[PDB]
Amino acid sequence: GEFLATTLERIEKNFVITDPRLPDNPIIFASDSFLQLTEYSREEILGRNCRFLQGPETDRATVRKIRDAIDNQTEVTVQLINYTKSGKKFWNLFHLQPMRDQKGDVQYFIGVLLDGTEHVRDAAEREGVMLIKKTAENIDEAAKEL
Ligand SMILES: Cc1cc2nc3c(=O)[nH]c(=O)nc-3n(C[C@H](O)[C@H](O)[C@H](O)COP(=O)(O)O)c2cc1C
Ligand SMILES: [Cl-]
Repeated sequence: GEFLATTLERIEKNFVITDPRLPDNPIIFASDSFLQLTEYSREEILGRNCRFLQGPETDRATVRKIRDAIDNQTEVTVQLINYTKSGKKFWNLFHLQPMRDQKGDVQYFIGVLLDGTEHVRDAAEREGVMLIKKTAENIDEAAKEL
């Protein structure tokens, strides 16, 4: 397909990297697992804001939590319903955080997705957050010199 996966994009997790410094803070890198999850080609989502994953059952208060984290340049972890290309709904245990350069300025946003079948709580929530935070920290290491 168009836009061969970079080594970063073959990391075995669902994530995207956006560039705020571009119009509507769009996706510039998307992992192979993210494309498998969402059913989009890479060429179908590069240069688009991630909000295309939202649909009728997505809680809009939760979306605004993500908006406010981006605006305040800070992390957030939320759960929300997202939609594939085929309209299959999935729960997304989602973690955002900024990636900072050597001056401390936000250079990218990293978003890590753990797709599930229900809203999770208690142990499943804790283990999911452990996994997506750990993942975000390796992507912050990978993405640092892009
Ligand atoms: C790095 C990054 C990844 C994102 N990943 C998702 C995602 O997986 N699912 C989603 O519903 N929104 C995701 N978003 C949130 C939307 O892109 C957008 O910020 C949100 O819809 C709020 O902005 P809006 O009110 O203009 O839509 C992501 C945003 C960024 C910056
Ligand atoms: Cl939430």
